[PDB]
Amino acid sequence: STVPRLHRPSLQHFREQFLVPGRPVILKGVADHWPAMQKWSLEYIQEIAGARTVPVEVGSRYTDEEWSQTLMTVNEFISKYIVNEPRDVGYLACHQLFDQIPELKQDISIPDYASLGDGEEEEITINAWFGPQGTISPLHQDPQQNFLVQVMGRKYIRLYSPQESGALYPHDTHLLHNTSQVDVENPDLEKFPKFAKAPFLSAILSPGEILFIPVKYWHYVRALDLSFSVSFWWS
Ligand SMILES: O=C(O)CNC(=O)C(=O)O
Ligand SMILES: [Mn+2]
Repeated sequence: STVPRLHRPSLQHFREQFLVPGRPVILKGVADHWPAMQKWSLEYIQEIAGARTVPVEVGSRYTDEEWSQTLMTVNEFISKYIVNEPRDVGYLACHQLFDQIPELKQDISIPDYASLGDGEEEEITINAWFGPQGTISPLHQDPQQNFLVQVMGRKYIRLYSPQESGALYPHDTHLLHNTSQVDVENPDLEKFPKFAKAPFLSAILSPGEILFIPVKYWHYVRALDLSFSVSFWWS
């Protein structure tokens, strides 16, 4: 089953049919006019952010043993992990780039739907997710609502309800208890047999689209192209 797509639903419709019951949806016609949609290119990103230091995750998946985190400039990240035939997967993941670079904040907008939350606009966390084709964020859940906005490229996204948590075999450790032990796209069904029958939603999220990921919904994300997404974590 595919995540439903709705064009600019009213605040009330979003609240009653999606936010309150905790059901995912893709919102169209909302972020398609961010300036970012037309302005953000590798060249623009280099011009505005190239000299700044960013954290970069190196390795296929953050659950891997060889996975690590390092620091480099945005120019270095683009050169080593996007443009030149990269040797390893690098991902500028989960970074508050817009607090670091306020000029880029002018190219985005917080969706009006976030004002249905009980939290302060000031406390919404805005993260950049910028990387090559093939980045993977393993199946995990977050403690706030999320609007994940796709700017450049496409992502394949799989969503499992919190009701299905048993079939997802969360890690026992404290660092990883919000992360599944299962590789979604190649699950070990001898070790994790309950995963096979667990229902899910999926989508390909394209530029200009917003995915609403309800609080605690399990999500898995693979970039299909050079990709730039912006998430808003809110309550
Ligand atoms: O985009 C990705 O790779 C992963 N995104 C998230 O987990 C998020 O926005 O919370
Ligand atoms: Mn997440």
